[PDB]
Amino acid sequence: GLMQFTLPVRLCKEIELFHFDIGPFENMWPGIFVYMVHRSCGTSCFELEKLCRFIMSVKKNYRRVPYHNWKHAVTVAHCMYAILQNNHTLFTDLERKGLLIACLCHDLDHRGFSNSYLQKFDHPLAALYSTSTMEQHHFSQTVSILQLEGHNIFSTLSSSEYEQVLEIIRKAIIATDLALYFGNRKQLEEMYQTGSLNLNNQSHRDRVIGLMMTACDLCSVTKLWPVTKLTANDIYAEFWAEGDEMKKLGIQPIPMMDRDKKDEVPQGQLGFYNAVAIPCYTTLTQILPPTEPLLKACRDNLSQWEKVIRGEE
Ligand SMILES: Cn1cc(-c2ccccc2)nc1/C=C/c1cccc(N2CCOCC2)n1
Ligand SMILES: [Mg+2]
Ligand SMILES: [Zn+2]
Repeated sequence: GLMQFTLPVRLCKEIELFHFDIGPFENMWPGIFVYMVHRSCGTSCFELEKLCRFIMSVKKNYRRVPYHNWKHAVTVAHCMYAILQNNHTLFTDLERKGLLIACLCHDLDHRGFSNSYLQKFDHPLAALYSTSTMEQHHFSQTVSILQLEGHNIFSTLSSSEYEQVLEIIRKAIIATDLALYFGNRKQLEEMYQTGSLNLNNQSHRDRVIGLMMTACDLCSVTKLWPVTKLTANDIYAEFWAEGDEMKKLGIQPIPMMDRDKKDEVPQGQLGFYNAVAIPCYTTLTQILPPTEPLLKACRDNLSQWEKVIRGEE
């Protein structure tokens, strides 16, 4: 009951900043997540015995892939922790409970391949889920783990609170499908600008939580340049692997996934910052002003890619 998690001083301070990197010590990641739940939600939100069992089963169902791994799950949950802590009073008790879990679970049993690769390969999951294929799978794996004996961290929610929380987690996980991001942000843009944005409107909250999910999922672009750059190598290691598998099925992959076209990575990151990242954190900053540091860090990293291209690194 009175058993707090405490971190060393540097982590205890830096974990509160948007740009915190959880470090290379894997055995500290579970404790970092519990720390964030206890301050985001309270020491009462979950039974520690059950949360600890849930965390370790979720860890087990992330694979040893270069990018879409247990480290990303925890990184994405920390960005959400930063947003919730900088926006205390905008979020219900159930929302704070659901979103940290949604973030930890959002990429469960990822194999390092896109929805396109599953469809061109004709993977069973592409027949079971025609759109947001991996994301429907990740939500499904979440429900599985929640139903293992001793793993129901929501046991003490009422029947109806329970259904609300699994509904928050479902929409939050589905929204991590970047194919859905573009129109979600366009609608959030029109609503903010025409002044129709209304946080008491459930379908509006849903959109805003969805943009938060894209923001946390993409938060590698909001770290210190050396974290941003080194993470870019991990994400390209998956893409180039998928490119290799595209060629094995007899399909020229897009340049993004073609390891022969590595030269063009700096320009490809530029397009991505301009077309996805900057717009994402811009609309998030307009809706939730305290998330401006994510926009500011993203702009700094855009400038760092501009320098790579100009031969200054
Ligand atoms: C859109 N595009 C095009 C190219 C490219 C590269 C080389 C040759 C030709 C084209 N490359 C990107 C970018 C990919 C990409 C996609 C999703 C996330 C992400 N980041 C980087 C690391 O941390 C989190 C988000 N980057
Ligand atoms: Mg994903
Ligand atoms: Zn992800």
